[PDB]
Amino acid sequence: TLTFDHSLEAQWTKWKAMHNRLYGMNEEGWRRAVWEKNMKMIELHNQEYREGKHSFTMAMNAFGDMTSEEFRQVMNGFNRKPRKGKVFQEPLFYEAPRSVDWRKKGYVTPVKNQGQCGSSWAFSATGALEGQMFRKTGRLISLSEQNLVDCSGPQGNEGCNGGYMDYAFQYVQDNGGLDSEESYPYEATEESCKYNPKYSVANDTGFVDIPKQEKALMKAVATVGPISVAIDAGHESFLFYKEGIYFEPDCSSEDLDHAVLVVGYGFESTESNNKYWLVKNSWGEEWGNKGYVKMAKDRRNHCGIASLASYPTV
Ligand SMILES: [Cl-]
Ligand SMILES: [Cl-]
Ligand SMILES: [Cl-]
Ligand code: NA
Ligand code: NA
Ligand code: NA
Ligand code: NA
Ligand code: NA
Repeated sequence: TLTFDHSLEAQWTKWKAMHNRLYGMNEEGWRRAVWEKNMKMIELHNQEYREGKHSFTMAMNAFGDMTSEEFRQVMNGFNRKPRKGKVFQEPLFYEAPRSVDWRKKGYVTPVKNQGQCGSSWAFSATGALEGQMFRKTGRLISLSEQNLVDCSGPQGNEGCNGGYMDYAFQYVQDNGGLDSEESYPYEATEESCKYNPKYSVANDTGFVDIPKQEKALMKAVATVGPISVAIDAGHESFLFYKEGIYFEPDCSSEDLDHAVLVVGYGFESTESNNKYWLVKNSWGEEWGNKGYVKMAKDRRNHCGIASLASYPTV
């Protein structure tokens, strides 16, 4: 789609080089038009942010030239049977703190990147299990999402098409283990099961589903550790989120399409609409705030953060 703002040429050339992009002549043209449309969308949003019209900023990242089909590959197809897990019982007399950050306590591995594969359910599951294994042993070991992708078909998952964290937790229970990231590295595609129990570094005894309430989620995060959740991530504002508390008016509490990990919660030093969930994504460190997003908290289950929350028991 020819016609380009050539004042973006230097940024476009740099962006292509930073993201290993090289196009023939026809593809160069329309990819550049998609990227420029997004650049201008981001720049306008941020201008509006500087005028106090949004709670968060946006930034160009690795999604800048993608088409709809490519976005869908980074979105979870999810097949929602009744949930089955044990029900989380709120500890009434535990006093949850005003702020939690499990990263700072050693529960959380570095940010990963699911690539062009609908495997966020697997990253969410490994993140929750990484946290529970650490709480149990004091050993932080990155776990194999590829193991889950290749092997948990029987439990109901569909590899890069999508899956559920509870199905992943069920697989680890049935299977008696899960291999380490180091032994079973991630390939961003579905392949034959290669689980080797000699390299298993995790186990689980089941899983717990949290009631669909932000209060219950807050108490779960405070008392358990990181929690697997699913959200409505299907908006440009999230795809190119940079910093701040994310609040998207068009967000749904019911229609979820992407799994993430809640590792904490807190508040901004200004005035209470100032609370947030601390959320680890699986879109690499280039996305968001070094791979993290602050999601609006206590704003009527914004983006469904409490609608599909669970954790494994170990
Ligand atoms: Cl600190
Ligand atoms: Cl450690
Ligand atoms: Cl509920
Ligand atoms: Na601007
Ligand atoms: Na640690
Ligand atoms: Na990464
Ligand atoms: Na910013
Ligand atoms: Na900034």
